[PDB]
Amino acid sequence: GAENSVAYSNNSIAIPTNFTISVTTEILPVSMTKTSVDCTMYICGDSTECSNLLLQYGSFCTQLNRALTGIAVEQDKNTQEVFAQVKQIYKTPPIKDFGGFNFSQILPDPSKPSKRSFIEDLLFNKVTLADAGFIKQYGDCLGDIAARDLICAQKFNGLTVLPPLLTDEMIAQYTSALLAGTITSGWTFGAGAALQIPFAMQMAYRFNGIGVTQNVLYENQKLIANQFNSAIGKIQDSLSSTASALGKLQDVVNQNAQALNTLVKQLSSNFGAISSVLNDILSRLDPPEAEVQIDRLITGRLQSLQTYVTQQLIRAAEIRASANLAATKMSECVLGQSKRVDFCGKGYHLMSFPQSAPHGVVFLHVTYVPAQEKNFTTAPAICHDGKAHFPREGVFVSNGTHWFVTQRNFYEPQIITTDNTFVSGNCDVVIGIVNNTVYDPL
Amino acid sequence: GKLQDVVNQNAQALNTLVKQLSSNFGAISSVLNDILSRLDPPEAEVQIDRLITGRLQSLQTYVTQQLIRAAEIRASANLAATKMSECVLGQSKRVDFCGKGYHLMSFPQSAPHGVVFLHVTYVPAQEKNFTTAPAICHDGKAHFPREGVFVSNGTHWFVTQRNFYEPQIITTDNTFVSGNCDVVIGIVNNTVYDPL
Amino acid sequence: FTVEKGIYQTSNFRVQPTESIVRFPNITNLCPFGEVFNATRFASVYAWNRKRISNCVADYSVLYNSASFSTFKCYGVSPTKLNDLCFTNVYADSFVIRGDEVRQIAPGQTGKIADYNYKLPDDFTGCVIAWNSNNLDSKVGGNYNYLYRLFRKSNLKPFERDISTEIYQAGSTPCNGVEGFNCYFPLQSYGFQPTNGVGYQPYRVVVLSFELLHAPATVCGPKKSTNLVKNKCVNFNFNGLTGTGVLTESNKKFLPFQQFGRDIADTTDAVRDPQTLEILDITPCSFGGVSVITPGTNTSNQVAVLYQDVNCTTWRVYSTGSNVFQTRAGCLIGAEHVNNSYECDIPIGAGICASYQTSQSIIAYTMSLGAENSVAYSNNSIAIPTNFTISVTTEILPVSMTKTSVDCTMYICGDSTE
Amino acid sequence: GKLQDVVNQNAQALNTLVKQLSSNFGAISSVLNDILSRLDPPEAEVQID
Ligand SMILES: *[C@@H]1O[C@H](CO)[C@@H](O[C@@H]2O[C@H](CO)[C@@H](O)[C@H](O)[C@H]2NC(C)=O)[C@H](O)[C@H]1NC(C)=O
Ligand SMILES: *[C@@H]1O[C@H](CO)[C@@H](O[C@@H]2O[C@H](CO)[C@@H](O)[C@H](O)[C@H]2NC(C)=O)[C@H](O)[C@H]1NC(C)=O
Ligand SMILES: *[C@@H]1O[C@H](CO)[C@@H](O[C@@H]2O[C@H](CO)[C@@H](O)[C@H](O)[C@H]2NC(C)=O)[C@H](O)[C@H]1NC(C)=O
Ligand SMILES: *[C@@H]1O[C@H](CO)[C@@H](O[C@@H]2O[C@H](CO)[C@@H](O)[C@H](O)[C@H]2NC(C)=O)[C@H](O)[C@H]1NC(C)=O
Ligand SMILES: *[C@@H]1O[C@H](CO)[C@@H](O[C@@H]2O[C@H](CO)[C@@H](O)[C@H](O)[C@H]2NC(C)=O)[C@H](O)[C@H]1NC(C)=O
Ligand SMILES: *[C@@H]1O[C@H](CO)[C@@H](O[C@@H]2O[C@H](CO)[C@@H](O)[C@H](O)[C@H]2NC(C)=O)[C@H](O)[C@H]1NC(C)=O
Ligand SMILES: CCCCC/C=C\C/C=C/CCCCCCCC(=O)O
Ligand SMILES: *[C@@H]1O[C@H](CO)[C@@H](O)[C@H](O)[C@H]1NC(C)=O
Ligand SMILES: *[C@@H]1O[C@H](CO)[C@@H](O)[C@H](O)[C@H]1NC(C)=O
Ligand SMILES: *[C@@H]1O[C@H](CO)[C@@H](O)[C@H](O)[C@H]1NC(C)=O
Ligand SMILES: *[C@@H]1O[C@H](CO)[C@@H](O)[C@H](O)[C@H]1NC(C)=O
Ligand SMILES: *[C@@H]1O[C@H](CO)[C@@H](O)[C@H](O)[C@H]1NC(C)=O
Ligand SMILES: *[C@@H]1O[C@H](CO)[C@@H](O)[C@H](O)[C@H]1NC(C)=O
Ligand SMILES: *[C@@H]1O[C@H](CO)[C@@H](O)[C@H](O)[C@H]1NC(C)=O
Ligand SMILES: *[C@@H]1O[C@H](CO)[C@@H](O)[C@H](O)[C@H]1NC(C)=O
Ligand SMILES: *[C@@H]1O[C@H](CO)[C@@H](O)[C@H](O)[C@H]1NC(C)=O
Ligand SMILES: *[C@@H]1O[C@H](CO)[C@@H](O)[C@H](O)[C@H]1NC(C)=O
Ligand SMILES: *[C@@H]1O[C@H](CO)[C@@H](O)[C@H](O)[C@H]1NC(C)=O
Repeated sequence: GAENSVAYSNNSIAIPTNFTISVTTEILPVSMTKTSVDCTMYICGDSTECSNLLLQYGSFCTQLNRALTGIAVEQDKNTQEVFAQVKQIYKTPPIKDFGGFNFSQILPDPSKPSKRSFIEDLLFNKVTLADAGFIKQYGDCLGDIAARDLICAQKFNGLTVLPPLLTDEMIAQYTSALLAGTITSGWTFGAGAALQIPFAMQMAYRFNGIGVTQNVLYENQKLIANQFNSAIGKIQDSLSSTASALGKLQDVVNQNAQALNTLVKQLSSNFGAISSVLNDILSRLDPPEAEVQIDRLITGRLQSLQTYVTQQLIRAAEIRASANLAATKMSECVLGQSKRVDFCGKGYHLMSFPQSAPHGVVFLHVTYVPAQEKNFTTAPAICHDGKAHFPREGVFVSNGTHWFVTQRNFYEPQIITTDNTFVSGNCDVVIGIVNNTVYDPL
Repeated sequence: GKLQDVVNQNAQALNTLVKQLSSNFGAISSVLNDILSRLDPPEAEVQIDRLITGRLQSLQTYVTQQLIRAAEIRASANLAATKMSECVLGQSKRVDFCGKGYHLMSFPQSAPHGVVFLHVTYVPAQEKNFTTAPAICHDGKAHFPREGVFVSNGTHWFVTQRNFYEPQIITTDNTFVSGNCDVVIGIVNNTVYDPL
Repeated sequence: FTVEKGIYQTSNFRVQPTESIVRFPNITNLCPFGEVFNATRFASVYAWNRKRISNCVADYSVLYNSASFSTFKCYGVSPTKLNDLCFTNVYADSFVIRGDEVRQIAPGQTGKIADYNYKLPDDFTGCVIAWNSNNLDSKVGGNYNYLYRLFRKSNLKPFERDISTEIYQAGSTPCNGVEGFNCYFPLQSYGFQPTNGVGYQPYRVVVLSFELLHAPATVCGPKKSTNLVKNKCVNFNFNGLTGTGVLTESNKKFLPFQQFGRDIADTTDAVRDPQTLEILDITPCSFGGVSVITPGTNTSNQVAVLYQDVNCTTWRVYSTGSNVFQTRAGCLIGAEHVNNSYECDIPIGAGICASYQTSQSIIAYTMSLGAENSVAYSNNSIAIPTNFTISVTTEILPVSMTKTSVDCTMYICGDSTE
Repeated sequence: GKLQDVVNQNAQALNTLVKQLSSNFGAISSVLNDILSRLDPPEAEVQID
């Protein structure tokens, strides 16, 4: 990183005079492809004798089907925990009078057949799935034999992919409900009932939550709305530019596809047998020896399945941890406001917006970042009549001739008064106290 | 059920493991005694090495599954410890971490292979529609609430705490002045009482 | 005997074959067993003969009426499958050896024959046939026309022939191709006599070398060809390669030397029909997944079946019946479609859930996401609570799981010292 | 110790892995060279697989 130094001193403080509203994108996996394996078709494809030999392994199989079923269930639980945290479906009002804040690029547009936002459409257009549909009829792979499609080769070997319980439309509807709740009711819909509030005023609260007096927002409301709209436009331009931004989600798709393709390739292995092809053994050897070679192939292919399932269980644990993190963020950033540093983006967190994505969630984190800082000379306290006056909430600064007190995160100098400071003890103990005067209102 | 499943899973794994003893793994028989009682060592040893390999693989599978479940339980236990620390020992501002609502306090209870938290939360029950304004102009000055909102019942303006309707008269000790009324959008006219 | 409420993933859908089809090259010639097994003169083992056998039918049933083999041994393939098989090329290696040397005609063997006159590959596919010839290859005064090599500088390679007759230098001194001390002739002969002991009697050995299931066949078994049936799951046999599958037309331009195609997993993709030089694709019949949706067996014995990747808007289903409808998860049979949404009970997938309602039947429906409502948002209206409730919720978390310990010896080798 | 155990565990795993080379796994010998030096390929290959 770049090397720099900070001008530290015992009587100098840097205070921001301006700020920027930034929007960051955090991408998290939530689910991964649900799989199901028919041990008989994979190991003993269309062979009754092999299946009959295989039946004494019924337990190794049923424990593999249980593990994969458990994974598929946990993928649906993960999705439900991330997106289904609101009991009711909220809808936006017909009038978008949000104080100048433009949400048209994140709220659903009713004119498309699936009520997704434009940014969500971009997300679906950057990550490319493998199945592209959960129906693949026998005639559709019967006539594509000229074509080496991977899905057909999987399905002929007992390897299938189950559809998710929650479709992209249902997830989009949940994210729409979450946006309408956060925008029209702030955090109140998370705790209990959705309590309507003007958007600008909730932003006044969000500013108070980060130590910035609400009058700053109202005075700069036009600037804040313009910075937000520009940040959203920049997010749109970024997602529209490249594709690797969502690599974290694409890798999940790729890993699952790779595992299945790898599994299919393992069928070419002999595992010590004279041939990997069951039919060549059966067509050349009589049962007493075909059975010796075949038990070996059954063992090898069962080990391959065991390896696959183990890898899927480990990845499922990885996805679950990511999904739990995503649910935590949904709860503590979208439904509330986070004081946890860098949990919901860099800066002082204001609010977040969920967007759905294939096998994942994208959070748009709106944060307050100090933009232009200044060097002021400061003091921890001022002596007046021998009394030591301290700020209740803020710091003392001087422009070189006059002492003022101001809010910590935004330069807003105030005259030193008895209603801003408090007295405790006297000036002769505290180190670095300076002399000034404190005005007493009539 | 979430706790019962753990018990069931462990019982199932052991029962499954026992059932695997009936498998031949390619051997002429799963029973060591039938091999030894029928075959002389040079061939009993060939069949037996095969059974040893198969049963060792079964154990390897069991242990791997237990390690994965143990990671699952550890993650749950770490979450439980986090809740114990930040809900029972303290008070949580983290939304929906310790139940739905605004968290007040929590109580631990033990359970077989687990912990049960009773989360006591504050939930708003009866809401009302008030007309509001971000600020009020008085003598040209813009007055803002320090902690709360401005509401009106239609004839009089009051200021009240955010999570519970408790209307107060607008005074100089409840609001603060910054700038003037001509910049802030939605400001309304009223009066601010100055205590003697 | 009890199945809990839910959806279970069961065995895929499976078509059974309807008929078997046997296809072989349209050759009617019989293999020249008489010219091999009944020959006036066999070659010597040092100069063994190699006859090519092609374009014929190998029955070997004819041999039963006259020949009686002392040994028969197939490496590679089983002796009972040879009728159900055909070969890519066949070579018959024919020679006479001494009886005690028959054991040496095998992979892995050593001796004056295995090393000096007839070595086999350790990757040998084929059959070793031997029988005694004491009443043909031996005379009174003995038969000295059968020669073997006794001295060689090194062992042979498999199927290597070394007919040379140069003088073998046993000693340190060159011999300039003359007979003398430490300079022996490498060729020696057998004295086969009708009064000689069994191990010193002549044996006639024929080695049949053949590469199976990998190239065009010309030497086929007595199996009947059948007519060809397309687009049906059948049990096929193409040049000895057996299997189950659907045979369809293909566009794979095989080269004249290619007989079979394969996938990466090494299974057969296509074959060239030996009767009509066309290429047929082999697509396994069984395909797709079947899920079973059921209330517990203590409630009802009615089930619904979801057929994944079939369409229903000659179906590949076990039973149509009534109540058949297409979902994006597959074709669901046995569940009545109800327009009303409910909370999900038995998940089906793709937004579809099922439940057992009331007269009683299984229903399928699109799941509800929660009640739909709207918020009265405006720029000057706020909702503020006037009352509150204290609620208590229960959150249950696992902390530990049963501690286990396994004695590998008792589990694997229970009460067995060995 | 919490950090030392990580180092120890990784070292232990590798050392354990090396020790597994002494196992026969049902073969006549764990040493590839002793099989190859005593058995011809058709049987050395059965033991070696
Ligand atoms: C704080 O920064 C913003 C921009 O970061 C300033 O707004 C810009 O002001 C210049 C000069 O008036 C304009 O030309 C730009 O178009 C403004 N940008 C936007 C987005 O409005 C703002 O004036 C700064 N405030 C202070 C007090 O320095
Ligand atoms: C919000 O921003 C958009 C551009 O990001 C403004 O323009 C609209 O864009 C959408 C989609 O690109 C179009 O369907 C609309 O017709 C556009 N509107 C106009 C007037 O051109 C949009 O106007 C902004 N919203 C507001 C309230 O100004
Ligand atoms: C701040 O003001 C106090 C009071 O005027 C100063 O204290 C005086 O210091 C001088 C010199 O050190 C003494 O002679 C006086 O007797 C002190 N008066 C009292 C009341 O203590 C103090 O020095 C001033 N400090 C600064 C930094 O200006
Ligand atoms: C709030 O009160 C101020 C002051 O009485 C109003 O400002 C006056 O508006 C009228 C008409 O717009 C002007 O003719 C006066 O000159 C204004 N006076 C001053 C001092 O600015 C303001 O319009 C009132 N607003 C509302 C909503 O009642
Ligand atoms: C194949 O021929 C080569 C060449 O004649 C043989 O190798 C020779 O073996 C003699 C043995 O005394 C050596 O003295 C020569 O130096 C070798 N020459 C070379 C080029 O290797 C080889 O042994 C023959 N192989 C067989 C199986 O007979
Ligand atoms: C707030 O709600 C509680 C109950 O949710 C109200 O208490 C009930 O009041 C009625 C009428 O007086 C009694 O009949 C019930 O027995 C009370 N319930 C309990 C648990 O005490 C309470 O009066 C409400 N307060 C307001 C201001 O509306
Ligand atoms: C003359 C060319 C023959 C080529 C045949 C090639 C491959 C098929 C082999 C068929 C059997 C060889 C004869 C042995 C029959 C068994 C006789 C018996 O056990 O009683
Ligand atoms: C504050 O002072 C230091 C050194 O005196 C200087 O490097 C720094 O740039 C100053 N800050 C600003 C905002 O100019
Ligand atoms: C400090 O601020 C006061 C208040 O406006 C001003 O009068 C004074 O000139 C300023 N001094 C400097 C050095 O900026
Ligand atoms: C602050 O630092 C300067 C220089 O290091 C020193 O001269 C001055 O006395 C210090 N003041 C205090 C209050 O420490
Ligand atoms: C608030 O007003 C809206 C529409 O004006 C109404 O639907 C809602 O019920 C009102 N709130 C209450 C608590 O009555
Ligand atoms: C608003 O509250 C005041 C204070 O009690 C009351 O005098 C007035 O009548 C109320 N108006 C309405 C419309 O409720
Ligand atoms: C509030 O909204 C109403 C209707 O949309 C409009 O007439 C009124 O002028 C708006 N007021 C402000 C301050 O935006
Ligand atoms: C082999 O010879 C015997 C007797 O000469 C004869 O009966 C038999 O048919 C012959 N075999 C064949 C295949 O011609
Ligand atoms: C018989 O063989 C010839 C090849 O010479 C082939 O054309 C013909 O189709 C075969 N018979 C049948 C019934 O296929
Ligand atoms: C099944 O239903 C019967 C009622 O006929 C009930 O007694 C039994 O406990 C139930 N068992 C399960 C596992 O649901
Ligand atoms: C096949 O199913 C799809 C839905 O998966 C449907 O849109 C299509 O129309 C169906 N095919 C026919 C011929 O109806
Ligand atoms: C469901 O609604 C569709 C049209 O909305 C109608 O055609 C169909 O008959 C309805 N079915 C039932 C069972 O009400």
